[PDB]
Amino acid sequence: MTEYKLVVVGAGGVGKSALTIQLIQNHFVDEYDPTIEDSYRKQVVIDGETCLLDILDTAGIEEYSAMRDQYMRTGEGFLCVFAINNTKSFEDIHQYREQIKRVKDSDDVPMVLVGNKCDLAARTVESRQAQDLARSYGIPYIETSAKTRQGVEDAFYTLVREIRQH
Ligand SMILES: Nc1nc2c(ncn2[C@@H]2O[C@H](COP(=O)(O)OP(=O)(O)NP(=O)(O)O)[C@@H](O)[C@H]2O)c(=O)[nH]1
Ligand SMILES: [Ca+2]
Ligand SMILES: [Mg+2]
Ligand SMILES: [Mg+2]
Repeated sequence: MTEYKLVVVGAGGVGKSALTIQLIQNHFVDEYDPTIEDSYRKQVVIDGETCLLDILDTAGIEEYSAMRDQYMRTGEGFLCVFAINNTKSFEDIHQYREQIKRVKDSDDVPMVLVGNKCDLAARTVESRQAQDLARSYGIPYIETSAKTRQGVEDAFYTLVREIRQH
């Protein structure tokens, strides 16, 4: 059926893998095992449409980001993730957007800004600050928690809906 290729990017430790695993496997990964390049595939119904989700979980740690560019190149939509208790990861978003622009050779790529770990209280990135960044990119801002599942389905499904507007 219809297939959507999603790519999750962002700094190391922000929760990219936890978000994907929570979405696909319905459980929270408590430990931190750095990712190289992993992919998941699941058939789901989104807004009445039976579709196949191909999700690429990329490395956030530089030393592990070998041919990251090559893997991202096939992506149709990207989830740019930062953690609300990690200001540096938020500032790093700019760099990921530029990378996506390169790999896709386009300035109009489907994207969604995600503020993960919203279950934690050590917030240093206020919602408003992220809303402003997203607005400048012309994309949605959504907060999530791979731990409680809050906003997880909404983030991925919203990305699909952004791809459909492309
Ligand atoms: N409290 C809380 N912890 C989270 C959340 N998402 C991820 N974590 C925790 O953050 C740590 C790193 O998460 P992980 O998903 O591995 O991060 P990553 O972005 O995939 N790292 P890497 O880029 O190296 O592959 C883990 O200990 C994980 O449990 C969340 O929403 N809430
Ligand atoms: Ca381990
Ligand atoms: Mg990971
Ligand atoms: Mg501040």
